[PDB]
This record gives sequence, structure tokens and C-alpha cells, in this order.
Amino acid sequence: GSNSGEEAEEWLSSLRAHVVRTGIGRARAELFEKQIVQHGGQLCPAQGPGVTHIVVDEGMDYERALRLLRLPQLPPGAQLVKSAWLSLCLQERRLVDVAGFSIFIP
Repeated sequence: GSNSGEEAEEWLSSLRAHVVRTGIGRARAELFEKQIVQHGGQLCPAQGPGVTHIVVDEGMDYERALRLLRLPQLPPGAQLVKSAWLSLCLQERRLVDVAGFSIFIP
């Protein structure tokens, strides 16, 4: 059985998203991961071969997101964004400035 049909042009695939199931897993927000993958954007936990983005329910802080997602430290550049950032990434089908909805600390 072939696994091809919905090209989706795989635009989001240009980036690697990551949703915290332990954090989000609210009910609707969770769909976040589904929307990402459904767009060709694969996601995964600390195992994420190239997870530079970290989406959270905004609840947990960045410093916490580290252990929350099972990661003692993010790779180079890798930044932690909030749910708002992801939403746009889906609607604006692009890479919006994280600083807009990034914790970092402030």
C-alpha cells in the first residue's frame, strides 16, 4: 500500500516543532502537534533529531521546559516558543519571530 497523496507542499517541514504532551495535553491545544505533522512537520521529544523549537502551554517557563520535555539543554540556537508562536506558524505557514512569544526568561 503506497503512502502518497496529500502533497501539502510540505511547507512547515522547513522547521522542526515540538509539543510538550506532559505540559499541554489540555484538549484542544494538543491538536497542535497533529496540525504540525499533518502539514509534513514531524515532531518528537528530546529524541527530536533536530528540535530547535519548543512549544508549551505558556504555563511552564523556559528554564523548566528543559526538564519538562526531558532535555538538560537545548541545541545551538534552539529556542523555546509558546503556543501563540505555533498557531501563527500554521496560519502564517512560515517562521514567525520567536521573540514575539518566546519565554527565554522575561
